[PDB]
Amino acid sequence: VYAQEKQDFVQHFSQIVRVLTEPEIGDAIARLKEVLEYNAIGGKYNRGLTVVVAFRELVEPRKQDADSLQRAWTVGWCVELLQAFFLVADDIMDSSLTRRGQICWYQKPGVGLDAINDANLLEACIYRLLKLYCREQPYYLNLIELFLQSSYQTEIGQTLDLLTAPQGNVDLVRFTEKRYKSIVKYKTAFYSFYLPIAAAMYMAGIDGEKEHANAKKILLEMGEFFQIQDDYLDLFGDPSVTGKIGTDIQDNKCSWLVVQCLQRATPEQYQILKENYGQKEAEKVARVKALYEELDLPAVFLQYEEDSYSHIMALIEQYAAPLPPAVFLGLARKIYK
Amino acid sequence: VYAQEKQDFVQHFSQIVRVLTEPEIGDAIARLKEVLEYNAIGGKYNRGLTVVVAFRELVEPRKQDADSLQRAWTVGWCVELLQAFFLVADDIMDSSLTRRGQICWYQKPGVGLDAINDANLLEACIYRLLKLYCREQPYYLNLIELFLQSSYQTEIGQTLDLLTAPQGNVDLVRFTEKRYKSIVKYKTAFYSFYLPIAAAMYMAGIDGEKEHANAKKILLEMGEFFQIQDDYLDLFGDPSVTGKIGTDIQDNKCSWLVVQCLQRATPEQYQILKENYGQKEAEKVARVKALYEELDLPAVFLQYEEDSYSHIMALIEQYAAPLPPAVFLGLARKIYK
Ligand SMILES: O=P(O)(O)C(O)(Cc1cnc2ccccn12)P(=O)(O)O
Ligand SMILES: O=P(O)(O)C(O)(Cc1cnc2ccccn12)P(=O)(O)O
Ligand SMILES: [Mg+2]
Ligand SMILES: [Mg+2]
Ligand SMILES: [Mg+2]
Ligand SMILES: [Mg+2]
Ligand SMILES: [Mg+2]
Ligand SMILES: [Mg+2]
Repeated sequence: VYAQEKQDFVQHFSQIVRVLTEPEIGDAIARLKEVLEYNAIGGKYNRGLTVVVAFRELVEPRKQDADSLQRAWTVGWCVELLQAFFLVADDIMDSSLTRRGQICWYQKPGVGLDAINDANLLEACIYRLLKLYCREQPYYLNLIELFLQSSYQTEIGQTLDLLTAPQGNVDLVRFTEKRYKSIVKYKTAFYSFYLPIAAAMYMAGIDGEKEHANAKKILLEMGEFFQIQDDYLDLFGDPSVTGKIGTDIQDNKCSWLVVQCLQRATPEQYQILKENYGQKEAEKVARVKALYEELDLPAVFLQYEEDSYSHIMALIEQYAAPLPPAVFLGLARKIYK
Repeated sequence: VYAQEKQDFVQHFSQIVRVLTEPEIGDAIARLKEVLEYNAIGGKYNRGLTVVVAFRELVEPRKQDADSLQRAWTVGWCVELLQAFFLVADDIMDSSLTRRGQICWYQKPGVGLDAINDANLLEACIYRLLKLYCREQPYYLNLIELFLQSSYQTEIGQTLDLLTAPQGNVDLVRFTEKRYKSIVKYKTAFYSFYLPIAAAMYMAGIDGEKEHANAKKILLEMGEFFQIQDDYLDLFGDPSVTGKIGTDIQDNKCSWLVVQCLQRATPEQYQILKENYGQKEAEKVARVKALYEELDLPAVFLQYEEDSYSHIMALIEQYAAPLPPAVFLGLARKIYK
């Protein structure tokens, strides 16, 4: 229901790029186009697609005219651009090497820290598109405020991520479950699943407070799992599938893995972790990975995935209504594949 | 009329910081407070003050109640935060050393490229304040759109700045007057003088298109001069007054000085510039400065300042009405001091 809506979502990028790219600022426009083409393309588009899919499912098909549907694709593309803005900056700050199957933008010869302003431009495009396509709609300001507030929450999460993961500075006692859950709520949960569903809600005239809170209850939990998965895949994923080289151990991250490791470790295993975590030497990173395997963390992850799936399902049963459960079911099929 | 309104503008920062700083995200809130205190303080506050001053001058004193005035200080503080967000990022990208009399935030031990997310947070605070204080006002959306569009224009200017000034890559023929004027229009003119005056207009219910275009005609020119001055002061200013070490020559910038140099230089002077521009060696930078002095660029700047002042004055006579000319006069007194 996604799979049979992509290529058309993806096909529309060319039109997104064309309107954003319409004499003195020509060189700047040409660089924006480069930035958009390198950084908003090559991922799974599940976040932008979710706006489109949910919009079809929430709006009476008789309001689903040609212009309404165009606004849906645009707002979905807005969500993709929000992602792109954050990832460009996140790769700089995480010292990452590849993303989406190619070198990180900032690693490109001749880009480097210019990418900071490139990221800002991507953000700015969100609001340019919103004005261009949605300014006359009753939900215009709901959407603006949703994107801005989603960004604020994400940056507060990015702040906790980076605080709790200081370079050169082991301190494993920081890395707790309570801490972990807060980081990922803010850095991932809001802008990943709440944002795109909430956007389609607003566009559908569903603006109730209580209805947004109920959608949250499900979507924030989905987002938590998705970040736990992302952390597991950072060490245990195949870079040719994920499209990126993992950095969590060297970056001293409060990864779900290091939290689960800490819950399990013998005092002697503690010392091996502390001696080897947070450092750039492949040797030391390999030692951490072998401790994690010693501790059967891959099996612990597979069990958590099953229990989290059942949990999200429980939550859909409690909280979906009066929204079509398919809204939440489609999404959950996509993330727990 | 500024001078006798500062300390009260400045005094209000403590309240700005307090509301933005009101359990899981505590560490992140504490870091936001640090960021705000380091980066939004220690400048001249002329941009934020202009919102306050212009608001008093445009709004009938009987609408100027306690809440209206509080909104004015807040929106002025919004303009200061926009500045702060841009400068934090600009210092990274310009490889700068000091700002406002202290080391650049990103140069702080233990900050570094975390400052990218700190800058984003500063941006986000703009819109948090707008919601907190202005959400019920008829000009709420005018203001949001003004700040967002001001940011977009500034980032397009930052894009031209950085394109035209590539590291390691002399090409002096890029550095033209036409090019220069476009860079500075976008990177400085909009968010420096148009923004704060326009904000006070909107808050005063002055939302006419034509009235905003007329205010622009004056304010965009003021902003151009202000950037020409900034460039002159980069090489010829006293760092204990400006509060910052200059980087333009080493950063290979399309500075007004290098443009004026190029207009004047003997073919042999051309080669000295080309041989020495855009490089980190103090020796080579000193050679550029001595060419500029050879060419009497300080005298050329002083003459341009006088002619630009007379021009802006001409423009105030043409375009101020029906706004109080004092709006524009106060500002011009402050910048051509
Ligand atoms: O690098 P990835 O792709 O593994 C990563 O997942 C990227 C990520 C997660 N949440 C955010 C929020 C803002 C910017 C990037 N974000 P992580 O959090 O692990 O850096
Ligand atoms: O570093 P300064 O203070 O000399 C500088 O004037 C800073 C500056 C001017 N215009 C902008 C726009 C966005 C961010 C910074 N901006 P410059 O343009 O010369 O970098
Ligand atoms: Mg990260
Ligand atoms: Mg990352
Ligand atoms: Mg990751
Ligand atoms: Mg600059
Ligand atoms: Mg600079
Ligand atoms: Mg400068």
